Amino acid sequence: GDWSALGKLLDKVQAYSTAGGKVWLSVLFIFRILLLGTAVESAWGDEQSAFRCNTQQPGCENVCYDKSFPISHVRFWVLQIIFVSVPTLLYLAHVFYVMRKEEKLNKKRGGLLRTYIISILFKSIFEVAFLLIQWYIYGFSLSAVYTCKRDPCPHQVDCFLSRPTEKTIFIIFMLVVSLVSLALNIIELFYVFFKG
Amino acid sequence: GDWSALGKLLDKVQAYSTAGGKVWLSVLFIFRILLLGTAVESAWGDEQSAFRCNTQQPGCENVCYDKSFPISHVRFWVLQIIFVSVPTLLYLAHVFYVMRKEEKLNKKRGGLLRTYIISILFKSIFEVAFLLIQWYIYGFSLSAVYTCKRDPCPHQVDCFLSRPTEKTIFIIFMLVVSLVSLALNIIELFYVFFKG
Amino acid sequence: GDWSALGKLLDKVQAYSTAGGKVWLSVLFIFRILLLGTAVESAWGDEQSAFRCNTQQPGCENVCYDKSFPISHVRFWVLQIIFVSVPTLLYLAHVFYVMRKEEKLNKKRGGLLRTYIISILFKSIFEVAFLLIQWYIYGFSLSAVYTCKRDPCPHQVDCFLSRPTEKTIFIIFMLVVSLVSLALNIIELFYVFFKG
Amino acid sequence: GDWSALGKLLDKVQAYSTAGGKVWLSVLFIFRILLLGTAVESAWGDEQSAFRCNTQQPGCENVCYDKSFPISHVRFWVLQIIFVSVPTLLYLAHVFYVMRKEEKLNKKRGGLLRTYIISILFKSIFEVAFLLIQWYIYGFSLSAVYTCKRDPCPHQVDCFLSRPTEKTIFIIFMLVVSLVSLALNIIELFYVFFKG
Amino acid sequence: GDWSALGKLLDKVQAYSTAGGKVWLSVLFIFRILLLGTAVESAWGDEQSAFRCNTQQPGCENVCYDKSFPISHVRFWVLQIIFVSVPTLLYLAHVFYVMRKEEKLNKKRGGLLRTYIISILFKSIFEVAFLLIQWYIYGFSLSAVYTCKRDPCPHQVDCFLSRPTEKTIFIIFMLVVSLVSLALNIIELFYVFFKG
Amino acid sequence: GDWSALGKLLDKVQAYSTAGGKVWLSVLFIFRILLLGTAVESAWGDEQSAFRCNTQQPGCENVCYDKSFPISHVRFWVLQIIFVSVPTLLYLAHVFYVMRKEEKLNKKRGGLLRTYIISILFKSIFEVAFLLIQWYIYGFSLSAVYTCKRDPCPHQVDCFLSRPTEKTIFIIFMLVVSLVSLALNIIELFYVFFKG
Repeated sequence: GDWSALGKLLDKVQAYSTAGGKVWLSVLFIFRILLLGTAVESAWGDEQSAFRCNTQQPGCENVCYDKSFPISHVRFWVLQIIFVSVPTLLYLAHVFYVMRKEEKLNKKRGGLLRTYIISILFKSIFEVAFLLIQWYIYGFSLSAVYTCKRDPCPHQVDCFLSRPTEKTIFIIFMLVVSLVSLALNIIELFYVFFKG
Repeated sequence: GDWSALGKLLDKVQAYSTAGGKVWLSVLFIFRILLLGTAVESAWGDEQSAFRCNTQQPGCENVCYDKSFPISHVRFWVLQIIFVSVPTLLYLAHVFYVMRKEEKLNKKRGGLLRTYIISILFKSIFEVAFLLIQWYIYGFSLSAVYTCKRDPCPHQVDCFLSRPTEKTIFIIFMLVVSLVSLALNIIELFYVFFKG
Repeated sequence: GDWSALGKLLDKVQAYSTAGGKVWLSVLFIFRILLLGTAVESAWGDEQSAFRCNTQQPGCENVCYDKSFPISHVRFWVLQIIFVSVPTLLYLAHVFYVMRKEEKLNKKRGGLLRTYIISILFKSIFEVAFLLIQWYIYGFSLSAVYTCKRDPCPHQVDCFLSRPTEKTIFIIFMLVVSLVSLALNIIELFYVFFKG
Repeated sequence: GDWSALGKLLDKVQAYSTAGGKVWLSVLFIFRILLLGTAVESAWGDEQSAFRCNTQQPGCENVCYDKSFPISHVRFWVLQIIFVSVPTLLYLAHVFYVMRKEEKLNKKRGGLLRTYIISILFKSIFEVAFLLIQWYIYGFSLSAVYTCKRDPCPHQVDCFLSRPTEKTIFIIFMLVVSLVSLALNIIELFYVFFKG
Repeated sequence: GDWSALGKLLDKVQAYSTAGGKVWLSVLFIFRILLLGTAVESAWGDEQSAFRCNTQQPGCENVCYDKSFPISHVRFWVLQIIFVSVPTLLYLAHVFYVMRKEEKLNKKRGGLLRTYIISILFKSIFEVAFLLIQWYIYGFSLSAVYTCKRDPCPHQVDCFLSRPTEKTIFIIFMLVVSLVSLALNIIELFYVFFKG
Repeated sequence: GDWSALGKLLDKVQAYSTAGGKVWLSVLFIFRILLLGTAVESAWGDEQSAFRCNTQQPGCENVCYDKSFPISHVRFWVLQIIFVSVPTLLYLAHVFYVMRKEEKLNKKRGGLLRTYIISILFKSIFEVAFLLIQWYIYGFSLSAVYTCKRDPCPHQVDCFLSRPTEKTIFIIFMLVVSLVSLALNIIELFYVFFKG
């Protein structure tokens, strides 16, 4: 019978947001987490043990793999999804302490407002900033044959990837769900801008 | 003593459905999840480490495996079962907020109806759409010997799969349970169409 | 203090059964689950990585293993134990909804009877049907040397299994516990037949 | 506040036992489970991948390993500890149903006695029966070099085990704790025999 | 309804701290734990199985790897994060016992103050001490080629690392979050110094 | 609201102990468990797969490894930490039964005293006994090159260990925390000796 303490808190945090934004944001988060957590991380299991190159020089594989993948995609998306959800839990833990400060007082405009919109700006700024770095570094497709020109390897070598087609589909999926989570925060911003 | 809050919610969501549909839908979901979760994912463990080909050209195995399996079946069925259950949890989280909006009012026809049938349509549309893509891409059987004609391999090579017979039975099982989940949603649609 | 809602449900489901059947069925289920879950699945770990054959033809091992094991025993027993316990949870979820339908009425013979005996028939029919297929396909012992006559292998090859003696004991154990679970359902059927 | 239902049940089951037997039996069970569950099962990890033999005949290792270990010790002790604790949970689930049968009556000598002593006999009979089979099959020590005389191997081969010294200490530990659990049940039997 | 016992304890422990320090310390802890727990420990999986050296002398790899990595970074950061959070849980368990000692009394300045500031000093001293050792031992970057001059290897050998670029980014991240956790404890110290 | 039953039990068990011993014993236990459970057991993962020796005789590695490590350190410390915490949980389960025996009486000096000090003696005796065996068997450092003189190997062989430097630091850490847990039990003994 002690679960009525949460119905205050979840209603107080969403006090300025529309009804069509609360459910759509919540479902895409669980969707993102499950798709990241059961399907795609097994695809990136043998990312180094299956990477083979066409040479005899010892150590050529270690450097020609490292030039191709300065970071993996599954560790990139975790770094993305943590930075995206930091400001929401910040706002959540802040509102709890503010409610605790006023709860102590009554028995024994613009205060929380600006903090909300600033967090909604920062969530979208981080999202578009992570999209730009992925556009700059990797691209949005993966070829099957890579050409490597590092040391200690000789002149030019060919290396063959591991599942170049299965990774492309999840690349496009994580592009699309990130674009939708950006586009919906834009609408949530314009809904609270146009009230007054 | 705080479990009576769920007896409202589970009764309010199924308010238009028949009694013979609630138990049959619920059992097949748990059946699907357990069969996906303990039996078949261990069969697809060594899907690449056991794939062998009859050649000496380095990198021929990596491309001749990738042409055969543009996506695996166990990652395909997870993508299927998430898209199938997205609209039900959407409807569930929507009804909670609508009940919260009216719960605040009384102490201090066609509204939810159309949203129900639209979700039941979308669940079946997604199911038949995923069946058609599986019919187009793979088939419904797996031979033991594959013939591969890609580059950098020479003219034509033979590759031998891993467990071609054990995968066929689970292919047919996931065909049958998907067909039954389609066929039962059809009856649930026709039951609510023919009232008026 | 909200656990008295389960004492109604567990008493209502077993209303026609004897006292000596409820405890014996419940203990063998937990016994089956634990013996399947901690002991025997580690024996079947290296079922393919330890399978070796006496040839040089590439791909001969992949087909000569697949002919010997069209399905594994641990995936067979999971498919058995799910099909065995489907009708009991079906009856359980049905009785909950029937109790919910009559619980709403009083404040604001043969109904459940036939459904019980039909489920008890189906549980035994599935059990004897799975025993017959195992008797037809595999046998009840495993030799140490298999002789294989498939393609692309030449005339006849010898393959050596992995732990032929440790699997036989668990084969006999899963035979015995299945026979006891069959034989006890027979007595539960004859106890309710001979009342009237 | 619903935890007072267990204080009836744990007091009713131990109604004939001494105070110095309840704590000593309970501690050795947890000790057995933890020592089986975190320490010794990692020692038996590479029991087949580290087993090497001094021959070139293919398949000689598979049969010469199987003759040496018709069952492993960690799967033997699980089969032991399940059979040991079956009668206690049988008695426990029986007493619950008997209490439920009499709980329904009062508001709206020798009965449980014999069942107790019979279970205490069976627990010790199973314990000494499992000790005798281990004494007959394996011994109580493991040498480092095994000599194997099976087919298809030639005349006599030498095989070298994996950790022959680390397994001996846990063999002696599981001997000692089993002997103590036998010896204490003997005292619990003689304590209830000599009352009258 | 028994969760009001924690609202006393979490308010009593933070009685001298500012409001802008409680949320920022709490978020960085969860951030540190998750980034340590799901992303970076998979990068350090194949730290020895992928380490290759350009020699034929047996055992040269074992010593030339060990000279390069006297401890790994992921085991270093766990040793850091335990020593950092020891004094906070010490203070927490101390305040519970002091509250229990005074709770027994009333029905049937500088006491806790000094213990707080001493713990806040020790947390920062440990943090800067761990930063100095990492600055002394390793550096803050990792080259791709190491030169090794130990025994039993001959004159000088070259060894090639595993992912020299992916580790550098997490090195810089764990530098930055540690520097921020140091810099914020400095402000928390100066806030309580300048009151009086 | 049923958590007040534990505040009796945790206060009754520590009735003779000082306030500065309860928190320090409790923190070192959690410290020991976590350091054993997440950091050091991954270091001892490849303890046999990375052990290499400089010979061609088959089976020489299996015996020359076994002579060097008659037991591993991580299995030694688990055997230590179970034997250390057996008497405390024995005393804990004993006090519960004694409280249950007197709880039944009142509504419908030296008793527990000696049992406390005897357990505190046994905890320290076991601790110093395990330190002496580790001092006798292994030492407190690990060299990088081992010299082995067993059969079936020839005259003398060299074997190279796996991480000789990373294990030494955790050896010294588990020495230090064990010495502190000994030294603090000595003070707890002298505190209760000198009362009277």
